[PDB]
Amino acid sequence: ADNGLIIGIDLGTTNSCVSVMEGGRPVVLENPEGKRTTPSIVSYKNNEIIVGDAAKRQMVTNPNTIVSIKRLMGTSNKVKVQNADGTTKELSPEQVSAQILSYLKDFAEKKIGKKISRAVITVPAYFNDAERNATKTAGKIAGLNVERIINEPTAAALAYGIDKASREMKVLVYDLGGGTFDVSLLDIAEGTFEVLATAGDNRLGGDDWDNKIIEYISAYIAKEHQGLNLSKDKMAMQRLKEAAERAKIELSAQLETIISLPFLTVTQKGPVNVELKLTRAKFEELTKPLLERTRNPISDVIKEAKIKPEEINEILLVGGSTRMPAVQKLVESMVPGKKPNRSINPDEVVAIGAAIQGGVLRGDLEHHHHH
Ligand SMILES: Nc1ncnc2c1ncn2[C@@H]1O[C@H](COP(=O)(O)OP(=O)(O)O)[C@@H](O)[C@H]1O
Ligand SMILES: [Mg+2]
Repeated sequence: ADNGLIIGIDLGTTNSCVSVMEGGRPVVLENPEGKRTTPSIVSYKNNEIIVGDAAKRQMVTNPNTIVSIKRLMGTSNKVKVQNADGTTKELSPEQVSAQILSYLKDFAEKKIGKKISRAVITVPAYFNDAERNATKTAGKIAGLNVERIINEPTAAALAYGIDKASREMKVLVYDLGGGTFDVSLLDIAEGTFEVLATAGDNRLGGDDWDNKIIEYISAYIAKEHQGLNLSKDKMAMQRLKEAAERAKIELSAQLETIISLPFLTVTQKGPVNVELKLTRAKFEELTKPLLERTRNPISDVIKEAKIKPEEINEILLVGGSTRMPAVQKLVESMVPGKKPNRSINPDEVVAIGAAIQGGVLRGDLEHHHHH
């Protein structure tokens, strides 16, 4: 009743993910579109509210589609959407976040076959009391008793079982998501976590790598066409965003990718088309400034914690963007001798950790199997 399942939720800037403990193993639950992560995006059409993939498909084209709401959590800023009758609805960050949490809860209940009323939700380590409390409030609005707020790098460490280490460990977490870059140095001793230092940039993420591909496509276009004003064509812009992210993702697995955009826009001489082969080497050249900006935050946490690099016992790669080969190579170069951990899907690892934390809070060793 009050002692039922405690689901784990990663409420991310770009994507969200829900996991639950099942027979002593964390399981990641698929949304109704069959996907293990859900875009953190919400569309409003009066009281019809759409969350996730369907909303992402209109993020450029629909003025009542809300993105990056996490950035406002803990402030008294509002976002505005327009009702059918022309009046304006003001929404708090808590209210919009709550729609994402409600979507996850609803599909999780149908998968599990039970009502759910308890959760652990993750936040960035730098969140203050107001930012944490905003996240608790979003949970409450969605019908979830938020049993604990835990830090994202700590959740990742729980997923890997590092709290069960026999010796004291220093752990470097390099977390490159869609919008933000977080480096954390954790001390794990006696099954408890201490954040020794944090660094990074909350305006650097995978979106920036996409945007460099968009900038490149715009250059290719400019070799044949001037005076397009491409930004005013919202369909063109939505297609460019989708094509860039797709191309980037393919280049994590392959050495080349083809960007194909027939009838992208029109000029007085007919259609503008794109057919462009992008190699991994060219992609890496274009995005080198972005990659290099991730380097100094690693040495920042080493400096602040007053450790030598050899004192780092384990490295965790978190965030979808760490699937990029050049990102993995950079991290290896900064902690010589150590093989980074990426065996747990880096887009799911935070939610998995939250689900483990939920199991522990609920109790019952048959249920969490924490040894
Ligand atoms: N295979 C891949 N290669 C490169 N980038 C990827 C890959 N898979 C996901 N990404 C990127 O990861 C970013 C999202 O990170 P994620 O950790 O899932 O969310 P959040 O930023 O909300 O924590 C996006 O920029 C996405 O394109
Ligand atoms: Mg994240």
